[PDB]
Amino acid sequence: DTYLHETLVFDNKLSYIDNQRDTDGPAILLLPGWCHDHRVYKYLIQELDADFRVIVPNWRGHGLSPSEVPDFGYQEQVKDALEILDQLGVETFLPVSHAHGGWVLVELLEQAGPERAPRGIIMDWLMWAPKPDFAKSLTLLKDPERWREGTHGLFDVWLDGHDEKRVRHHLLEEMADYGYDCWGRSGRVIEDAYGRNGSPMQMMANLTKTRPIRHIFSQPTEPEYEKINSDFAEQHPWFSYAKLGGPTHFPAIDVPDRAAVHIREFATAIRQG
Ligand SMILES: Cc1cc(=O)c2ccccc2[nH]1
Repeated sequence: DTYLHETLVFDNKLSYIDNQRDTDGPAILLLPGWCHDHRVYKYLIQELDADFRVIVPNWRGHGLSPSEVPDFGYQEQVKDALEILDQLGVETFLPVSHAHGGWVLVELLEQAGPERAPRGIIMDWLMWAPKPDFAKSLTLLKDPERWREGTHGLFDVWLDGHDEKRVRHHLLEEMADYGYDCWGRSGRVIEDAYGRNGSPMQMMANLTKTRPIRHIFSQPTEPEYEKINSDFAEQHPWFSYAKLGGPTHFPAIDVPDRAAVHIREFATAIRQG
């Protein structure tokens, strides 16, 4: 893309998107999950490009040229993200995560605090502790013999029986270059994240400074999942959610206009005070 840069972050050379838009705050920080990169956000960036500064960091070993790197977790993702923001001179930002990029977002809210990071948006992030099928998927990702079997089972869950051309292209072309080094790590880090923090809902409730957070999601589609979101929102005045009714796990790809309007609402709320 026209906006892709590379910088040295501590020991590692990381790629990142920066449209270097000169405009009012806040900056929109789009956080990828595990074993994909800024390509997941190409449609969402087009929705936001004109009106906001947009930054998308890629994690260690992530990007157009994936590589083997030493083991790292979401704490390093957070430091890598802040170091890129410091280099760029960004003060105030609205972070937006996909799936297990949420662990990075919630820890980023904690470390950055509510003046720099007054709100956050989490997209399609499993709010409950792993149910058997997802727990099984993580087990296979960590298996050096069965990791691709793991990825195939997740792609099935993510597409949810849809022939969704753009999402299939992301999973089968834009993620094809990621290996056991990434997918194995993703299994290990996510399993440890739930084990250590209990759940995304526990981790958000545990913030020193609670702030406005919206969960926007298309799946899981079952009423039981909507109910845990409604029960959390009813108990926590700062928490909201919207079911986007997109076909796949990837609303940034399949309903980028819908994601964008939630992000614009939060950016507008920050600008008013
Ligand atoms: C791209 C992406 C989405 C996910 O939900 C996920 C789940 C487990 C491991 C890695 C992952 N990576």
